[PDB]
Amino acid sequence: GDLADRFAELERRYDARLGVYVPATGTTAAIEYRADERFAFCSTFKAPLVAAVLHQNPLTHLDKLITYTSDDIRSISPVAQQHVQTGMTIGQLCDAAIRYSDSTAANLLLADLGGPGGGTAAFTGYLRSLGDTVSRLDAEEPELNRDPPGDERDTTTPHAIALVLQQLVLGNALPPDKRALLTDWMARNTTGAKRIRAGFPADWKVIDKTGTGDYGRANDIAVVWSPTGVPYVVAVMSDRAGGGYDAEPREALLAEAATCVAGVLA
Ligand SMILES: *C(=O)/C=C/N[C@@H](C(=O)O)C(C)(C)S(=O)O
Repeated sequence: GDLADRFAELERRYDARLGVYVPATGTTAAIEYRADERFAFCSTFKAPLVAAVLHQNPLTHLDKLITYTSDDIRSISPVAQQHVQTGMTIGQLCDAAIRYSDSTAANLLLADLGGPGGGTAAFTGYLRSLGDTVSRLDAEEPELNRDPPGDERDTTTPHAIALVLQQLVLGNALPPDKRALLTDWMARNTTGAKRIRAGFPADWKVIDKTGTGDYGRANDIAVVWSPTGVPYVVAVMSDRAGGGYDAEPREALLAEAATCVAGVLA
């Protein structure tokens, strides 16, 4: 059989472009499909963004209260838009940015990193520090979701983002306590039930961060644990750019790609 043929069939059936990377392990081959092609990050950047903030600061920094106004609310901020009066701590922002894809939380965390482009250069530099020379973040939320196809701004590749997530969750890019916090936030994500999680059987643990955007963009980056506790990183990226800027993102495409991946990792 050829798994690449089955990913090509998903592309045909969904009128989509699919990218997949599952890093090789001591026990498994890599899975790679369009893995070095660029795809918009969309909100998947929020996971390494939280890592960047954790990396740059002592854990006491999670208790720092960030204040902001209703004018700071960006598409879409399910948690921050209910705490304009109280503010939110850096830790609460990390929680919201990963678990609810909260865009104001991510923009405040970008600002916390500092520097030109409201933290986007800093974020890109953090990925460079992890050995990623391809990915780049150029815009804040929500504009980073809306670049036209072929524009390299705000893109990564499945290969790059998978190896970033590998280093962050399974590897030693972060000290183990900071790594635990990232992992726990991804483990309690609320936005991913219909994506990678939908493709892995219920006895596999799934932690993830989604992204969605223009041109039918739908992404999910996950770490999965088998029922025997063996971890894998699964990066699935998709768009439907042939359909135009308002092409519908298709979560099912990601669930079915994940099902094909689960099939070979079983
Ligand atoms: C992270 O993936 C954020 C995505 N945001 C977009 C989405 O499709 O959910 C919008 C449409 C909220 S943003 O206005 O592009």
